[PDB]
Amino acid sequence: KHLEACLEGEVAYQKTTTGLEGFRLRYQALAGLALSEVDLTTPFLGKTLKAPFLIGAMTERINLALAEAAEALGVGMMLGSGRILLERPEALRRVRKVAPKALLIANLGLAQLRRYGRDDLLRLVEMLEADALAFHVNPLQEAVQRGDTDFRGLVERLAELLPLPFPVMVKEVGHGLSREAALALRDLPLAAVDVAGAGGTSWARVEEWVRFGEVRHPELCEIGIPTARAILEVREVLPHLPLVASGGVYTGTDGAKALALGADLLAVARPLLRPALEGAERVAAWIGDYLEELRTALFAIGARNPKEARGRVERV
Amino acid sequence: KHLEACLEGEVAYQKTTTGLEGFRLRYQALAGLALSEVDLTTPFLGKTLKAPFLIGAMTERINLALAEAAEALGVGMMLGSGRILLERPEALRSFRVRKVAPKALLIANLGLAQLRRYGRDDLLRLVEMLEADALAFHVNPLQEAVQRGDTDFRGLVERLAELLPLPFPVMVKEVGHGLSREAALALRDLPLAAVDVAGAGGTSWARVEEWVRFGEVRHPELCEIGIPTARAILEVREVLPHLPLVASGGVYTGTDGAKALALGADLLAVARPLLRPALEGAERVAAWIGDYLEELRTALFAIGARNPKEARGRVERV
Amino acid sequence: KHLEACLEGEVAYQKTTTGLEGFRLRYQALAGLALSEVDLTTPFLGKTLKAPFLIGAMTERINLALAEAAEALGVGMMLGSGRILLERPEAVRKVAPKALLIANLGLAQLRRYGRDDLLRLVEMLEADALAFHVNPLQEAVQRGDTDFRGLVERLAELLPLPFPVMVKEVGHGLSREAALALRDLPLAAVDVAGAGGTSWARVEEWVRFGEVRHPELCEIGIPTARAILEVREVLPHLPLVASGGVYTGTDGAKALALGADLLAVARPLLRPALEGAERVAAWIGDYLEELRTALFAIGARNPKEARGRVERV
Amino acid sequence: KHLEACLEGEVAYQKTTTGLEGFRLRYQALAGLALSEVDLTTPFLGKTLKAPFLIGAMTERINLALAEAAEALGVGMMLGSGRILLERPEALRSFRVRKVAPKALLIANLGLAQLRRYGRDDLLRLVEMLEADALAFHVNPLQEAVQRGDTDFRGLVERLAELLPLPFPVMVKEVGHGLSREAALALRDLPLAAVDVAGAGGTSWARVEEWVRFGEVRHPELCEIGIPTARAILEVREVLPHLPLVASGGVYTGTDGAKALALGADLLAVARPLLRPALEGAERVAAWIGDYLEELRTALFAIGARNPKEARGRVERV
Ligand SMILES: Cc1cc2nc3c(=O)[nH]c(=O)nc-3n(C[C@H](O)[C@H](O)[C@H](O)COP(=O)(O)O)c2cc1C
Ligand SMILES: Cc1cc2nc3c(=O)[nH]c(=O)nc-3n(C[C@H](O)[C@H](O)[C@H](O)COP(=O)(O)O)c2cc1C
Ligand SMILES: Cc1cc2nc3c(=O)[nH]c(=O)nc-3n(C[C@H](O)[C@H](O)[C@H](O)COP(=O)(O)O)c2cc1C
Ligand SMILES: Cc1cc2nc3c(=O)[nH]c(=O)nc-3n(C[C@H](O)[C@H](O)[C@H](O)COP(=O)(O)O)c2cc1C
Repeated sequence: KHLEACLEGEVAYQKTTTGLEGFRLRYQALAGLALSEVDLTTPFLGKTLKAPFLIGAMTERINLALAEAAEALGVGMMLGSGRILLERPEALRRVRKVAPKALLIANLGLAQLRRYGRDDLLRLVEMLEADALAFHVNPLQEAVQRGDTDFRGLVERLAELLPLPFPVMVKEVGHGLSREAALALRDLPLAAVDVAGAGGTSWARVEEWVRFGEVRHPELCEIGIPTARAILEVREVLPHLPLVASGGVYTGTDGAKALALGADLLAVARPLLRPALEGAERVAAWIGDYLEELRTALFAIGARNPKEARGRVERV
Repeated sequence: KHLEACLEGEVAYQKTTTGLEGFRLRYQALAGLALSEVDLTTPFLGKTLKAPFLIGAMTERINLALAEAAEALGVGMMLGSGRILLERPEALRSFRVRKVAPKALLIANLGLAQLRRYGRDDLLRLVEMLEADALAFHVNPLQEAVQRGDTDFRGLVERLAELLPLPFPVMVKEVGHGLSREAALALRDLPLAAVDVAGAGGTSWARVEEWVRFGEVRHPELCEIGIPTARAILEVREVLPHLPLVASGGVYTGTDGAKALALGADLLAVARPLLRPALEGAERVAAWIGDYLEELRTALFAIGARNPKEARGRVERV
Repeated sequence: KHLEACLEGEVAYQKTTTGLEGFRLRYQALAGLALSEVDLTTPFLGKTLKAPFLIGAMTERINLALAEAAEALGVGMMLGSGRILLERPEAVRKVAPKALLIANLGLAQLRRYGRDDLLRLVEMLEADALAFHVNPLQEAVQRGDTDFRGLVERLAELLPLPFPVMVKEVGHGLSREAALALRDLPLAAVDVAGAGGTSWARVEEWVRFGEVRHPELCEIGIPTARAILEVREVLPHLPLVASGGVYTGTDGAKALALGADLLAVARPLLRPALEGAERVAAWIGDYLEELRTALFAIGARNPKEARGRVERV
Repeated sequence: KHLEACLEGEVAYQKTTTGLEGFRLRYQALAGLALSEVDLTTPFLGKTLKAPFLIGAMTERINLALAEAAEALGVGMMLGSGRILLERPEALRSFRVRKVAPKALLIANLGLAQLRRYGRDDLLRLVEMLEADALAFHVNPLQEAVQRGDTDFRGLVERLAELLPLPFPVMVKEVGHGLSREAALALRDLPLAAVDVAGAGGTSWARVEEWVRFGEVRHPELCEIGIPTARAILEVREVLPHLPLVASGGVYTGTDGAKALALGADLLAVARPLLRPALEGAERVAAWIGDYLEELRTALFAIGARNPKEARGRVERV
């Protein structure tokens, strides 16, 4: 569906980048620490993850694979647009069968707050038996896919539905959250921001690859906040909220770089998707590769753990 | 034979860019607005437009194609130069245009330098001949000198200044070698309605010119001389904090539109890219303008700007 | 192996670069001096060389060729790791009587080694100094012993030794903070061995996979030019070797220009080592005359005199 | 000779550049001046050139081409190294060049190294043997090294220092690896008439030297040591505010000519590229040259400058 674009099309950004190639890892030959004691263990949205990683949201055989990998690996998982479920409740025909203990994030999209209402959300979130809810905010994509294009007053509605019984994050989808995105999110009691930055998959470009099987407006589709900038920007404003770096953060090294710009967890999506198509055990491989690298990067930089990486980079 | 060249010759600047690509549109995911409510409507030169846009000067089936789209669309049109017009008034049967474009925005074209030859009266005769809403003198030394033109530009600002405020409103433009902060300085009193900065990055009139005079570009470098558009807008805006600014010079996509507006332009203007379109005629033109205009709207919306004045500021250095 | 990785595989850094190419030999046309008068002679680690230069650690037909060239041209040599030698004690100073042989251990071996073995290693081999190489990133990638806990402090006590000792990376470079860690220790030198040349992490991947599976990880490093710079703000006077793809004399000279007392090349010295001793010197002598000329062209009478003579391109 | 190195080698810098691509000409649409009044006339080393050009020092039938072109065109010219002449007593006669070029400004050159073995009195001799107008000593350590030629620049500048104010004017020039700021400081006291900063970015004498020895460049990187031209003009100017500077070395196009001019040069010089016209001879060298000046003029006209000196500062860092 979109599935065909992510899999088949040149949907990756063609000119913007995460910006992380702009930073270089401060390498610490004499840090006198031991691979050994670089500890990926990171708590998130109230479950203790085994490394600071979320399989990032994608859109029913695919999820099952990720879901098992998530379990096997003590990573976390966001869970496509539950958009359908909010008036098709037995399209829950759903992932906790293969993933009891894993951290599930249900994900929704701020816009849906305009049809649905608190209950609908408590009901979604338990429908999926998730641990938290991601609202995805996504104007460009939406604009581009000639889709529901009204983000007007979304934040107030979020604002007032607030401190919901489960954790809530706002994320973007890869055209990224700005400084001012964040000033808006500023005291909504959210549990997490996913900055979902520019650099990897462009939803814009995706959307158009569906409309025209090619990208008519290469350039619009590059609109966005390159992940590194977004981390930097968002953190500067929310010192305390846990930041998810996602958006073209496709290698664990890049991951560390991300961590070092002050982020907290990493998330991947499009790259995870093909593996997703040959089952967990494979996905599982991909992810644990990323963390094996990550660990190593963190070790190279003298960080004993993902939080200890803030600062450990300089402008290439 | 510039027409044959704009179409056949690689007359776009080869090494200079509008430098619009130095600039990141400051995308706002929680800008909190309805795309539905982003409003391109711009009042320009005493009329009112659907977009902040003008098709820009060319030089006359093409002319008709363009003026159609301009009427169809709620956008503006710089007529190509009526030098010939002034010269051969009978020949006056091209800018019929007004016929395919009754209420549209026609801007009359001339070239600051013709003012060595024409006067208040010749100007109005041009404006009426043409029946069009304003007059834009394009200044262009480097295009000139290359043309092996005439290429005396002394006193032109003041010759113009003194035949100031006319009947119709009046704008100064370049041909996309662009206007520097000092051009703008020179224009600081001249009661102009607009200034279009027409910077480098797009079609290099010098490069054109030579591709005519040789069918190749002999002095490549000479022909990248210019103030790149993003820079010119920037520049011309500090001098002229308010007077409307057109921004043209390979501002060939809606998104660069936005960047350009972001950096301080009030309107944008495409020319050469319209040319080929104005072969397959009027229809195809608007598909091109229309598309741009939509691209601009989304961008503007992605940037979190309700309408075009609202992007002043929404951009930053790559 | 590691060997034919360095030979067959593109193990050179693919993205990170030494940074030397971002520095301009401050040239000086009216420097006013004589090329004959430019003097490569440098005293290093209690001996004296005809050049500020070392052949670098490699991994006993090649060692022979190299060490030969070290005796002919009158330059340093760093022996490949004598880990094995410690291990299987019954297993080359005779090809190079009075040359500067620097013995190579590996900072992490102090995990199982102590002074005596250090001493024994220096002796069996016949050597003026001990250079301990540190390299976690290389290690971690070659899934290894990779406990680097307490290394410096261990060295620091086990130090003030009966010879010159030097610390040394392997091509991922030493940072301002590494130097810091080594600040207090009575070291004779540090060779900063920076990124931009051979990536020891690209080597170990090419060994595990014949490809570099994790490109990015393996570019992690401190580029040579900067390591010189950083190491040097910290260690204002200690001798410094600048190695890590300082593969031409002109770079030699910038390296020396940024803060280096001397230079050291390796991977590119290895193909010449295959064919043998002659060629090794044909290559170094050549480098050495490139360096003298450049040293000359920036108006530096001798290598001490190039500190200064460079700028951000 | 060396000849088809400069004819057939890749002897052009491969990586360092002139620097002039760093600079952007601040194009002035409304400078309001007239091609017409941009005047190349620039006096130099005593005689008045018709433009700020010197045909660069090169190396005997080639010399007659340039020399003539020189006259026709009003430009200066370095004769190549009086080398042989002053101790292979030889010719008036040969290379020449004054029979085919009477009025033209002829700079004769020599190379600070011969000061080692030529006496003040050998120099006056050379100069009139040649019937030249001034003397340029080229200083050229790096070339010299690469070439395994005479390598001893020890105390050449006091040698120049003591035998100074000579009857003809006298410039120090390098050859394309450029003079530094500190080069300049050494020249600061000598009563020179000019410097030719001769910078990196055009023809690399090391790569030349090397292409002789080896038919290829064995040490690319050496051969690139050098002060790029633009940096040399900035740097040398900063220290001899008053001396006429020749920007040469890579300044292969009037546009870059202007760029140099505006980085604070006064004169401009070309060699390597002049060399092959020098082979099809004097009339199409003229072509070359006059074209470069026809471009100089245009860019100067773009820039708002009425003459070469007025270009100073009329550039910005792109
Ligand atoms: C098939 C597929 C489906 C996706 N569906 C969603 C979605 O429903 N909501 C969302 O926010 N992001 C979706 N994404 C993208 C990621 O969640 C995320 O926005 C990311 O930042 C883009 O990919 P990358 O970060 O791994 O480069 C999808 C991606 C793919 C490949
Ligand atoms: C065929 C053609 C004819 C043109 N004629 C004129 C003209 O008569 N007067 C003028 O001021 N500009 C003329 N222009 C150029 C535009 O107004 C403007 O300089 C522009 O920035 C060049 O193309 P761009 O805007 O898409 O790069 C012409 C352009 C073309 C392509
Ligand atoms: C074949 C080979 C073998 C090596 N063996 C060792 C070794 O045993 N111990 C060590 O510390 N370094 C060893 N090195 C590291 C070099 O000293 C190192 O690559 C240098 O500081 C920078 O690399 P460059 O030669 O690319 O300048 C070896 C290198 C090569 C190429
Ligand atoms: C064929 C040729 C011969 C040359 N001969 C001399 C020479 O005898 N003496 C000298 O000082 N420079 C000589 N030059 C160099 C130029 O005079 C000058 O310094 C210049 O900067 C190098 O070429 P370019 O500037 O035109 O790139 C020669 C150049 C060429 C191309």
